Amino acid sequence: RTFSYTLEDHTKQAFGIMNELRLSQQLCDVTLQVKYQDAPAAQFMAHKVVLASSSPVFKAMFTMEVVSIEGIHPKVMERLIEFAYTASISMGEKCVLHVMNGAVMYQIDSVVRACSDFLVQQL
Amino acid sequence: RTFSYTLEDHTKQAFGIMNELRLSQQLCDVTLQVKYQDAPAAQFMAHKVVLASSSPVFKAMFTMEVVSIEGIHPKVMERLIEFAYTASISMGEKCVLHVMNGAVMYQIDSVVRACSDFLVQQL
Ligand SMILES: *[C@H]1C(C#N)=C(O)[C@@H](C)[C@@H]2CCc3c(OC)nc(C)nc3[C@@]12C
Ligand SMILES: *[C@H]1C(C#N)=C(O)[C@@H](C)[C@@H]2CCc3c(OC)nc(C)nc3[C@@]12C
Repeated sequence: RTFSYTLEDHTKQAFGIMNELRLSQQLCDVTLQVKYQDAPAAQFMAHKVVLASSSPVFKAMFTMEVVSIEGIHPKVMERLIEFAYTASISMGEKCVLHVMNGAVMYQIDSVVRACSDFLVQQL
Repeated sequence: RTFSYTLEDHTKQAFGIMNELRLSQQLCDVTLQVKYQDAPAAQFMAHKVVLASSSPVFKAMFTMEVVSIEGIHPKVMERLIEFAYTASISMGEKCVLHVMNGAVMYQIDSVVRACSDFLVQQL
């Protein structure tokens, strides 16, 4: 006989700690330098493996590093990184399209679908 | 108004990819060198942030690095790393105690409790 065990919300709890570590800027191996039209420059520290596990684009990119990012608004990038680390994303009704464009850019299909589904309803 | 969205099994899916990356030995930043009485030496590559998010002991340790580990059987370490990356652990009925001792050593309380609860029933 063999004993087997599964903790249901382990992944959720471990992501909570992973998110904590990102805010404390601990164990981070990538710094995203985001520049975009008009908007001020911004830096976001993260863990390559966490981003990679949420975005095929990020996974391709990585398989301390400073990465220059263009063509995406810093606040959009912020919301997508937050999604990677928390499984949740929120945005103002009037910017749903902008977030979708970032999501499409980094192939985060669930966010893409969600924004699309919402925008279809808005007409 | 603000749009908000949550993907339920995102963390589970992202851990699946994180587990994939570990097996492919990609993005890894720690190599655990495990030596124990009689048993042959073993190496385990992992991501510091993933272990850290499952074990307070690992979190303390980290906040490519080779780490020497003693006092724990390699197959026990293997099962705990697998738990960190999959939320699931299995062991032969006759070794539940050994896994518990590793779990206690690395303060993975859910595994500890599970093994304890099972061993209490076994008497
Ligand atoms: C619109 C908005 C609202 N309300 C948000 O929730 C964030 C996510 C948006 C960031 C991107 C953006 C851009 O990018 C070009 N332009 C405008 C006019 N507004 C937004 C935000 C602030
Ligand atoms: C016992 C066992 C079974 N059946 C397992 O499932 C694994 C996890 C054990 C690893 C540790 C261990 C030790 O460690 C000192 N000693 C013995 C005799 N057996 C085990 C395993 C193989």
